[PDB]
Amino acid sequence: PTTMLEERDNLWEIGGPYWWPFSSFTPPAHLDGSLPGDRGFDPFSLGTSWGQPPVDVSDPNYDESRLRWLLEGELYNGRLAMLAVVGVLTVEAQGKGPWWEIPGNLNLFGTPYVVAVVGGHLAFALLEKKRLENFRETGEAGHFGAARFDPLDLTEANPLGTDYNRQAEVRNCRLAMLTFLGFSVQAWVTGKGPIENAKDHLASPFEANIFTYGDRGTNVVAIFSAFAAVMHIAELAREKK
Amino acid sequence: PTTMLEERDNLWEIGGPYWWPFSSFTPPAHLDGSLPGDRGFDPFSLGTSWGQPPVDVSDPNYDESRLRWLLEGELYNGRLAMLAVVGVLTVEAQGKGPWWEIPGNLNLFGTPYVVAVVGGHLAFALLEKKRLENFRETGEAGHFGAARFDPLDLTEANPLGTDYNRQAEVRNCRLAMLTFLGFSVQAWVTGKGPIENAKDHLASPFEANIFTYGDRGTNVVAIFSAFAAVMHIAELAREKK
Ligand code: CLA
Ligand code: CLA
Ligand code: CLA
Ligand code: CLA
Ligand code: CLA
Ligand code: CLA
Ligand code: CLA
Ligand SMILES: CC1=C[C@@H](O)CC(C)(C)[C@H]1/C=C/C(C)=C/C=C/C(C)=C/C=C/C=C(C)/C=C/C=C(/C=C/C1=C(C)C[C@H](O)CC1(C)C)CO
Repeated sequence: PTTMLEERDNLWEIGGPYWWPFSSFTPPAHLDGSLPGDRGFDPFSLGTSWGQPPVDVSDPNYDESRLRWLLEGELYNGRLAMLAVVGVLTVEAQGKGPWWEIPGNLNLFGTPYVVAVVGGHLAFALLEKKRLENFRETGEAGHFGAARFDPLDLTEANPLGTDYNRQAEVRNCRLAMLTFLGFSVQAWVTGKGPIENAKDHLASPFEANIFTYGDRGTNVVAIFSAFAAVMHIAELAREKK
Repeated sequence: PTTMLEERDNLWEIGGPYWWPFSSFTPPAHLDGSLPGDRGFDPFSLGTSWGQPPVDVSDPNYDESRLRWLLEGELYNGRLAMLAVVGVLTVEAQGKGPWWEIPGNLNLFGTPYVVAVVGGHLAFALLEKKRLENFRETGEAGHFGAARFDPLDLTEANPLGTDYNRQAEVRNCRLAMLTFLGFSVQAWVTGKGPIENAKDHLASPFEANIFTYGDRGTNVVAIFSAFAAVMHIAELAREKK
């Protein structure tokens, strides 16, 4: 595949070339630097379980095919979030009201709904069939009728390195996913929009924060703090095998 | 590097050439006199953990590179505090009000804020890239476009010794850091300014002290006394391996 790296390197980010930037840390055995965006992040070992790739079973190098399937899933989920962020910023910040009420103001019912759903699913099923059918011969799955989709050959055309685009794409998509999670959770606690929250925070950043919106802003903090205290205990327990 | 010493010596200060000036004290194994400002101060052994230097991994002398990275961090943090102390004394003691309200009286909002932030970050990212890129070939990181930055060669031009400037710089920076911590905590308990506290203490030094400002002056003393009683018990426990 061309979705895998060519140099097997770890980039030096905020603290080190690994999350958890202390000296008592050994990266997980199945993460060795072969895929873009590697940092050894796996507190719950979901890379050795959690999925079944569409490959012939009992073929050697099957445990690696599962990480490639999960990477395909990660890229696919990020490529939609990067489009959704642009599509919500270019609408909510141009003329329109809350972005979470636009679909409910189309008045789609009866026959048009049915024909739209059926046609969209026909197209997506035809594309998905080809994706599944591509992954199985070559360990890669391009979305638009081709296994690789490089209409303009730019996968190695960046003047700062060979495998630079591959590392940039998996990181922009990774940032956009939790960007959109932020939009979805912000719209439910504050009631305002994205820009209307940034400006409120920049105006006076000591009452226009999360801790001043009532019970929801406390419930989210509680959930976040409880989930963040479990994946660190899990990592500490993992380091003792 | 030229940030390390040439003579491997310990200077004799307030009590001895070590903190904890008693006879039952052996310096930590990783602190041996090779860096400026050495005193064997390490109750919590943060010099063998806590960080990952940007060097090629598995290269010999990796445990020493981490102390050099932490020394780089110490010098970097001190060089900003020494500028901030001068910048707050030359403003608060010249004409202006509380120094912790100046940024809030610039009225920076909208486009100017965004362009200023983006430009500053562009410049700092360009400089930081060069710093990270310098540390990795030579174990040193100068901030201003050069690995060493000696426009006027004065690193060995002091008429009291060879490595005198190196020991003076790490100590002035070390004093300025807790100087500024004092300014920040003083402004929150007293409400006055820096000079307005020194003059109040010199006027009548038995009611213009920390113990007479209410509950905050007691909370700070309590926190200080609780943190000071933990790093001595830790040192005593360390001395018994
Ligand atoms: C409350 C829980 C919690 C906390 C406190 C942290 C804290 C941290 N995480 Mg995170 N993390 C958490 C939950 C949490 N994590 C969860 C739930 C997940 C699952 C998704 C992760 C997954 C995760 C990963 C995968 C990584 C981290 C990393 C980090 C570090 C960088 C954070 C960062 O970029 O800040 C944002 C900060 C900035 C963009 C710049 C900071 C500058 C600000 C604006 C002010 C100046 C800086 C500051 C003053 C300097 C120190 C001063 C201070 C000591 C007084 C940091 C120690 C990274 C790390 O440690 O890499 C080595 C990392 O790779 N975390
Ligand atoms: C759905 C998106 C998705 C998927 C499929 C993956 C998949 C992968 N990531 Mg992860 N990752 C993602 C999003 C995703 N990532 C995001 C958004 C971040 C930013 C925090 C990261 C950051 C990250 C790092 C730093 C690293 C990986 C790595 C990996 C690989 C490790 C194996 C693994 O855990 O796979 C299984 C993963 C799943 C099956 C997804 C499980 C989703 C859970 C169950 C839902 C949790 C939802 C909850 C609301 C989260 C709240 C977070 C918020 C509070 C902060 C794998 C290819 C490692 C690697 O080597 O990559 C090449 C690696 O070093 N990822
Ligand atoms: C997947 C994300 C997503 C989703 C679900 C929607 C959904 C919607 N958008 Mg769209 N939109 C998106 C992304 C998205 N948008 C993007 C990326 C942009 C920036 C160009 C916009 C800009 C935009 C505007 C300006 C408006 C909408 C509006 C709408 C609504 C009516 C449909 C319409 O007029 O579309 C029009 C959308 C477009 C002309 C751009 C579509 C871009 C597609 C989805 C990106 C993917 C293209 C694909 C990969 C190309 C394949 C090429 C290959 C075969 C070679 C609808 C709820 C209208 C609205 O808000 O009504 C109230 C409206 O005025 N959108
Ligand atoms: C993706 C990045 C992102 C950004 C830039 C912001 C920005 C903001 N959020 Mg947060 N937010 C995010 C994700 C993000 N959010 C996520 C993932 C969640 C779900 C847990 C929320 C849920 C949330 C709520 C419920 C509220 C905010 C609010 C705010 C504002 C005040 C800060 C605060 O209270 O943070 C709180 C942050 C958290 C609870 C969790 C940390 C969020 C991520 C993981 C930190 C990422 C750090 C990273 C270095 C930032 C990059 C910035 C980017 C420009 C490069 C501010 C505009 C408040 C607001 O609107 O005030 C007006 C508010 O009420 N956010
Ligand atoms: C409440 C807790 C506490 C106390 C009582 C002390 C006490 C001491 N520390 Mg400190 N220390 C503490 C917490 C504390 N430390 C903490 C939290 C840290 C972490 C940052 C350290 C880290 C630390 C280090 C790294 C070092 C010390 C050192 C010292 C000694 C010198 C202090 C000094 O310069 O005073 C200031 C005094 C003067 C500048 C001059 C004194 C003159 C005054 C004005 C009056 C006259 C002197 C006096 C009357 C003479 C004795 C008389 C008396 C017996 C009646 C002293 C025994 C040093 C040491 O022992 O070196 C051998 C040393 O190197 N400490
Ligand atoms: C951020 C600044 C900073 C940093 C990075 C370092 C780094 C270092 N110092 Mg330390 N040092 C500092 C400030 C700093 N120092 C200050 C301000 C003082 C004066 C009290 C000293 C005094 C001192 C001595 C006397 C010695 C060192 C030495 C060392 C080395 C020991 C290894 C170590 O612990 O590193 C790791 C350190 C860190 C990761 C910083 C941790 C910061 C903690 C977690 C925060 C505590 C904040 C809290 C509010 C403090 C309140 C104090 C107040 C109540 C008095 C290392 C290079 C030894 C050496 O050989 O130097 C060459 C040595 O002998 N330092
Ligand atoms: C890092 C510390 C720091 C910070 C954050 C600030 C911040 C500020 N200062 Mg400045 N200031 C500083 C240090 C600092 N100062 C120093 C060191 C001095 C002594 C010369 C002053 C003296 C000073 C005065 C007299 C005034 C301010 C004022 C201000 C405010 C408006 C900006 C301005 O007019 O700057 C003007 C600042 C300068 C002309 C001096 C800047 C010195 C820089 C920061 C030192 C570093 C230089 C750099 C290393 C050189 C690189 C060379 C290399 C390429 C070869 C602003 C909040 C104004 C104010 O209070 O308005 C209400 C104001 O009147 N400052
Ligand atoms: C927890 C854990 C354990 C470890 O072992 C490893 C690990 C990495 C798994 C780790 C963490 C995993 C994490 C944090 C994963 C997070 C995944 C996340 C947050 C994924 C988010 C995906 C979001 C997506 C697709 C969003 C799609 C949004 C769309 C929106 C569509 C819109 C709608 C509805 C109408 C609007 O008018 C217009 C528009 C906004 C476009 C649709 O266009």
